[PDB]
Amino acid sequence: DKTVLDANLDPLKGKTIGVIGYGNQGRVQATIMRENGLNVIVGNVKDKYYELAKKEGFEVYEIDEAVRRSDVALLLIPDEVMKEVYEKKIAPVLQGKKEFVLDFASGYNVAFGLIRPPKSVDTIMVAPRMVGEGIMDLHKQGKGYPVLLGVKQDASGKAWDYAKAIAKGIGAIPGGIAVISSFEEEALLDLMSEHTWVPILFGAIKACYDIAVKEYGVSPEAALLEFYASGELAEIARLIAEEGIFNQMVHHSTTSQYGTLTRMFKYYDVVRRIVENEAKYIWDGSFAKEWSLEQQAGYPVFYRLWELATQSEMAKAEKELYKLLGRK
Amino acid sequence: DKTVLDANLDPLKGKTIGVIGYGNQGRVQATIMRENGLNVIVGNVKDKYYELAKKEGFEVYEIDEAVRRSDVALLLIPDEVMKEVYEKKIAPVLQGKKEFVLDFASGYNVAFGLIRPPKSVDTIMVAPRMVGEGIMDLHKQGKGYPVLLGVKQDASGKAWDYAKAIAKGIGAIPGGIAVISSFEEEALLDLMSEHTWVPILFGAIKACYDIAVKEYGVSPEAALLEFYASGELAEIARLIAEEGIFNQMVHHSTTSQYGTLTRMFKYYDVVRRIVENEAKYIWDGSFAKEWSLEQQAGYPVFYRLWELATQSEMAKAEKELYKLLGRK
Amino acid sequence: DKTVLDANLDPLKGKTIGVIGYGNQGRVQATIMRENGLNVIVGNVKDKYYELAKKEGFEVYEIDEAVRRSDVALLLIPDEVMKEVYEKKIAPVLQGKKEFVLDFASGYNVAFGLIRPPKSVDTIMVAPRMVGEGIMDLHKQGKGYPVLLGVKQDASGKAWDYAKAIAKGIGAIPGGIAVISSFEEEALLDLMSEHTWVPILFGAIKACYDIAVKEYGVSPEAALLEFYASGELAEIARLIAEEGIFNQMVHHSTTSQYGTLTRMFKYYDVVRRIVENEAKYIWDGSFAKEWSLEQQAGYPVFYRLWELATQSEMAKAEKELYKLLGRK
Amino acid sequence: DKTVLDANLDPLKGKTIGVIGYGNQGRVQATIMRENGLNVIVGNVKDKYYELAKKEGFEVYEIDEAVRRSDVALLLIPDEVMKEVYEKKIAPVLQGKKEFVLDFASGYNVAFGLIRPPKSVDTIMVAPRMVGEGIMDLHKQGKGYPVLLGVKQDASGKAWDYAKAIAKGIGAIPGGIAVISSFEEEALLDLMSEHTWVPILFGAIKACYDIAVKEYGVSPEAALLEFYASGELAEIARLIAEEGIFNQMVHHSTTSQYGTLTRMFKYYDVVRRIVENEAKYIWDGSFAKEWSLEQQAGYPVFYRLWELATQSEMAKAEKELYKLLGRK
Ligand SMILES: [Mg+2]
Ligand SMILES: [Mg+2]
Ligand SMILES: [Mg+2]
Ligand SMILES: [Mg+2]
Ligand SMILES: [Mg+2]
Ligand SMILES: [Mg+2]
Ligand SMILES: [Mg+2]
Ligand SMILES: [Mg+2]
Repeated sequence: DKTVLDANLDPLKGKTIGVIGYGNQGRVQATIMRENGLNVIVGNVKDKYYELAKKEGFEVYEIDEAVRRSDVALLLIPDEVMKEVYEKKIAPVLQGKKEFVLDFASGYNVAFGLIRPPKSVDTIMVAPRMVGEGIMDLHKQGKGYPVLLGVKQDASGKAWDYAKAIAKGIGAIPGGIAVISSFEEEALLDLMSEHTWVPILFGAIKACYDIAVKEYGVSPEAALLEFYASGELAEIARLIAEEGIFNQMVHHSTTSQYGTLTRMFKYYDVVRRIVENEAKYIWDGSFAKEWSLEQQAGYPVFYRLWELATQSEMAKAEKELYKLLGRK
Repeated sequence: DKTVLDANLDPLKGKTIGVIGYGNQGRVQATIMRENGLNVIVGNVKDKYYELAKKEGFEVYEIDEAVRRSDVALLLIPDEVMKEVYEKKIAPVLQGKKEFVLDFASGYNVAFGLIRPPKSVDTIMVAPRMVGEGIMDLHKQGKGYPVLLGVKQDASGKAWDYAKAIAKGIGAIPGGIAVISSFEEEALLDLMSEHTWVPILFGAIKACYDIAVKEYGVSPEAALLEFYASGELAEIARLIAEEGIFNQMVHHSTTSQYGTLTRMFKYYDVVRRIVENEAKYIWDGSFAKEWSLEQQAGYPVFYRLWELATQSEMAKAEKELYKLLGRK
Repeated sequence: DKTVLDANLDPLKGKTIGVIGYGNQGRVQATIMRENGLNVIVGNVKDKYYELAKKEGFEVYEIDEAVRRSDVALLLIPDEVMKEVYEKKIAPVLQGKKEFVLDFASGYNVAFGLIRPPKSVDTIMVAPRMVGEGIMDLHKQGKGYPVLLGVKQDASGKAWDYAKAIAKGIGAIPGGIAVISSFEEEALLDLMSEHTWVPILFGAIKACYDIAVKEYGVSPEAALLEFYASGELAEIARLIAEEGIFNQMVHHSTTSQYGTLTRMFKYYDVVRRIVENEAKYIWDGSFAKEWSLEQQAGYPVFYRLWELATQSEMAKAEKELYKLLGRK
Repeated sequence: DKTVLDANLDPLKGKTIGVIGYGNQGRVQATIMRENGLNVIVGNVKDKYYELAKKEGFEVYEIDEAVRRSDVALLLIPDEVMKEVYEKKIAPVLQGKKEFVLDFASGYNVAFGLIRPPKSVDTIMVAPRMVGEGIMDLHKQGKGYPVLLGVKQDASGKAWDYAKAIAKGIGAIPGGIAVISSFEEEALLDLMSEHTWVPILFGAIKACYDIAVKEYGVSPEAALLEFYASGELAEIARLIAEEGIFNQMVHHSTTSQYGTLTRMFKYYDVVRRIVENEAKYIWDGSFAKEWSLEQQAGYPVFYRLWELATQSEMAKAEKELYKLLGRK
């Protein structure tokens, strides 16, 4: 298979590594690889995070100054402001560099060409598949966790080895796994979830509520308990994560099993259509354009939709209810 | 008719002419009108082209400094960066001008309002219909060549005479012809080709290849020889340029003639529909918006499509083949 | 792969070869294989071509008399009159033959069953992919060129070896290549081009002209210069043949690239449909019937369409223009 | 206008004229131009018509022998067997001719390319618009009648003058008129009537009968009297020919006028569609192919449809009725 379970750690030994950004991923991975025996500096703009970063024992300079001292840089910052940070501060210093390894956690800005590093650089990806908080919950146990790897540009014949070395340094392998993939195959996946089954789920729940209340005379206080105000969803999700998606359904009643299976096979093509459309929209580079242009215009649609959703009937009722259950 | 075969050359005699840009068109036309007895300066930003330009005997200043010394300016630079060059460097000096003639080779930026010169200026067009390289191949022979002319703004009652004078200076007439037209009628035409029959041709060839290989069991090495890897296309194009489009078909077999004619009349309306749609899209100013916005967003779609086309099956096979024929 | 680069020449040495027909292919290949050390006779009906053929040093008899002296025959005559020539003159003599190799340049009449030679014969194909004139332009340079090969009927266990021997004799390999294929895979390809992208191209150009003139007020003298009366087409075709189809587009402006790519991917399915339909029409044997029946009826449709095309508006305008440019 | 009322008669004086065929048109026109002072020979194959032809005082030879003695030939024979008569007998002699005028009454075989005379010949048309019988009914009165004229090929600069001379010789002008037109504009018209309004009329009558009998309980003996077994139709046709198409309706009742006008404007587009389709079918040369192929196959469809029509219910009833009225 394409699965890597463990690999060597030598190429990073002797070099210095700069961790750009000290958010969730930055903090965690920085700490872990400081623990695995590697000299690390941190680069950040001076605010709260800078205080905490220098508190935890890391020597900190400005971003560009950190890029100069480093043979490897990890850009662990949001994808929404990385472009400007790169053009302003990193790209010049980088033109003033020799043999550089550039690692990312997301492939959005590179897959779609918004960041185009030079040829003297090894361009790689090491993408976790976690919230970021739970990686420490799993690290103290000595457990690994999964990651995706990719190489966009190789000028050293060793980029894959550097990728695996990083994968080990961050503490994902051994114990977890590491899949080799592309920048594209990562952005595509990350976006497909956000565009296909999450919103469909939310809309279906909303529609169930609306229909039940406005057509069958149900009370708002009752529909919410059944549809999402109860913790049935998280339970089912846990059983999925642990026992398996279909095997999870054994613990339910046969009536439920039958209805679920029948209707799953009944409405399958309908959603496959949607998924096809959205995946095609992404692969072509259209959504990136949409999103960049909305940023430039001032986020009007974003604003209006946030207002509509929060000022909906279901949300008002949920507010009253949570106010009543005591849940904050 | 509207066709002009030769005209006077006096209005440009006594004046100075500045040639902004020294690319293909710039170099050629600059040289020609230096040869036809006119004092010429060149304006360019300092790089390789500046070296060659001063080498060939032209006195060169910066752009703005050239606009100051000139009563006429020819903006022979790409349409993709002319807007900024105009707003930064030319428009101020031009506000500090008196009686100025402004000539373009393309009407894209003026037809759609991206460049709006003042009223003290004569705004004209002189548009060649060549690659640019072959104009010298035709000049040494004393041959002319065709051009289009247009006037957008007249403040001197002599703009057409200036246009014809330029047409002669560049060496298009006499021997060739000069059609009088609009900025709009030039942009429209230039874009219609790029949007209607070129891409349709390419897609049809691609589809022929795909179908033949994936449905009738043909080898990739064979389909390419028939469809485009042979030089039949260029031959047919030459016969079209010389003998005529339909008369060209005499040299082929009657079987070919019959099939071609029948299927040409069969599928005519289908493509007429497409051409209508695209021409309407252009006339309204929508494509200009599309293209400007893609520039502002960072060329994501451009990037992705360039990748898809080059990483297609046909392209890989063509690479192997050309590698085999010895053709580079 | 299936590609053959060079092979032996022995099986043809000791045998005699008759070249039926002395047109373009006949003349060229006859001369070449006379030069490569093979005894050759020529068979033709007595007219101008017979004079030239006996002039160039070939001994000539009537067709049947040439088939009698020959162990191999090359039928290099039009596909439109080969059927009668075969039934009248060749098939009888051939019934009076022993061990015969029959080679064709086109597979139309054999693929569709219009010519069905007996079992005592080796039926083969050697199909050039050139105009015929340029093969000499490439021969004096020692350059090869590509061909397709096929075997329809083998009664000697050596038909493929004979095919490769012929391929070498005609001077295609070495230096070029030789693909092994079928009679069907040759007729199909030759006809698909004549039915799919050539007529689509012509109709699209015609539609562009008609629309521009009758809906946007453009002059006829101007549309023609842009669409086909200029030599841009042949240039693009040459760059395709040499540099590659997509790589060719680097030399153009980014505006052109963007529009072309977008519209190519936009209108792809539309033409794929057409190509599917026409390829299916061919594979089934329907077009052969259509064409044979039109021959029998007297070419009325052919006639009328030739009239309509030549008496069209675009053609009249093109006549006036070419009359004006000086181009004949 | 394009209308010719009378013209000169000199070019035919001194020449000899051969009238190929002695049917209706042949007999009539031959006689008339013998009366107008012109030497005439007749060419026909030897049967009944030959007897009558030599009876009426014309010297008769075989076809080819008549073409040899003649400077002008009129091919007044059916369009269904003219092709073979031309290829066998006329075309050879004609290759052995010098300065020849070839006249036709119909343009079917020339418009669609089934007969292609050489360049040494003046190819003309003189097309009557009569049954042929009534031309004598109009000649004794000194009345002219209308004809159409056309020129397909001119090699003498006098073809139109020859056409008008013929028009006068046949006795159409003066008194009638002569319109100048094309071979195409004659075949098109002659066929459009046979394909559009004649069959539509017949089918509408048939449908009226069928509906009335099988859905409203009318007797067959009654429907026929109303729809066509009475002479109302011929009366209306005469009033049309004489008074005018719309003015004809004054003699009818206002109820009839109102219904007719309303329904005429109501169903106009429906039939315009049909007429468009059929005219396009003709202009392209498709019907000629259809008809030629049915001839070659043996007239199966013709046969079957003749059977179906005659063995229909309406026809049986009409037979009984006519048997009853005494009308034969
Ligand atoms: Mg995400
Ligand atoms: Mg995700
Ligand atoms: Mg362009
Ligand atoms: Mg162009
Ligand atoms: Mg062909
Ligand atoms: Mg071909
Ligand atoms: Mg008729
Ligand atoms: Mg009629």
